[PDB]
Amino acid sequence: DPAEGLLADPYAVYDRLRDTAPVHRIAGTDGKPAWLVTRYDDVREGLANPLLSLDKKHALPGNYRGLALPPALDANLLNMDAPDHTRIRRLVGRAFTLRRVEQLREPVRETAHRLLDALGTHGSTDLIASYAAPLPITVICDLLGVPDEHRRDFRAWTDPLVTPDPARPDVARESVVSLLGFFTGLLADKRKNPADDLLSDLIAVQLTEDELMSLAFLILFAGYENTVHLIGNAVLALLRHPEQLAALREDPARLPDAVGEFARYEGPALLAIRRFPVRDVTIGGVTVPAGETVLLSLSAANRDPSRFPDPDRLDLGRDAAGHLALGHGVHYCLGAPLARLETEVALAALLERFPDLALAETEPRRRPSLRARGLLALPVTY
Ligand code: HEM
Repeated sequence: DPAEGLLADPYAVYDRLRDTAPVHRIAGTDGKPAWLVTRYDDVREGLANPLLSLDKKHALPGNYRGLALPPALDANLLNMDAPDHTRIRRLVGRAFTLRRVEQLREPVRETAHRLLDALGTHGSTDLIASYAAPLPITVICDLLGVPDEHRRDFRAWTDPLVTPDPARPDVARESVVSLLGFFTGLLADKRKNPADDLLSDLIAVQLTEDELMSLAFLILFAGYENTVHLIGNAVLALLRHPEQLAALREDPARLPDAVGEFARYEGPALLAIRRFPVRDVTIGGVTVPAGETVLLSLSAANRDPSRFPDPDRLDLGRDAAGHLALGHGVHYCLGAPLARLETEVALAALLERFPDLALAETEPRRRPSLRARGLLALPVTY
């Protein structure tokens, strides 16, 4: 198999695959067959190809499992095509305009500074547990309007569902149940007494109840793991590239423009959401049968030397315009401006506060995954 070693060395396998097998039939972790696509042109076109459906009603009967969810949560943007997708995305997109997100800038900054306050002046931390993880989940709580007194429960429910322990799935199942009950109650509360928050705004245009519920769940889960690991991956990348770290420490005004190249170089999503051809589709010379499972590799596309010369180099001078880390076409990340704001703010606050930031260890601690590029821990000194 040209894809041997994919779990251990994704980027090395992608280099082999683009040259030898750029649309390659693999076995996924559950052993169901899927098509892995590694070339930039094929991934970009695929993301925008309306014949590649996100709706699993288009999946070959018997061919696709995925995850186990109450059917209210099937009404979600990343299991949906036009016109349904077009309708819901328009309503919620109001929330994430460059200006509505920009107003969160001071509160995001306040949250990040309160997390670093807990580190003191010198010592050691796991930056994932102390900084990269809590920041995005606080921001999501503030955006949705999760009352402060519920946040300890909310965090305890959310953690287990971010990479569910595949040997002990009971905690992850009781987490989904708990959040459904929680969100049902919170929506009722806001319906009876509107507050200044996203869920109160979504209730107003109420959007079926299932659709509201699906937006609460998808904004939570799309908004959490990816943001944690864009931040974490960017810190590791900086601490591994001293000349780049120096460039940013010196001229912090460059951070916003550098976010693009962090995402191209070490974005958190190796793979897009699975897609299903609505009929037989040719992708880079390979006819993929209708209803089969297509995995477009965003990371493989972003490291394609035919689009990004010297792809394995972190270059804050690079034109990273056209990277696919936040997707492309009608499902382009709803959170993109808030993803950008959180990364800018987190990195600027950390660099300003900890001028002696260094890695504690010779080696990163990578989470083994076909779909996620992320760290189990990021031990640093300061
Ligand atoms: C506050 C943070 C975030 C929120 C609330 C958020 C929310 C969402 C939502 C709702 C979608 C689905 C849009 C649709 O189907 O119409 C989406 C898509 C996506 N997001 Fe985000 N996101 C965030 C951060 C990130 C980050 C940091 C990354 C990666 C760097 C990312 C990568 C993606 C990708 C690749 C897609 C498209 C998936 C596909 O087409 O298969 N997101 N996001």
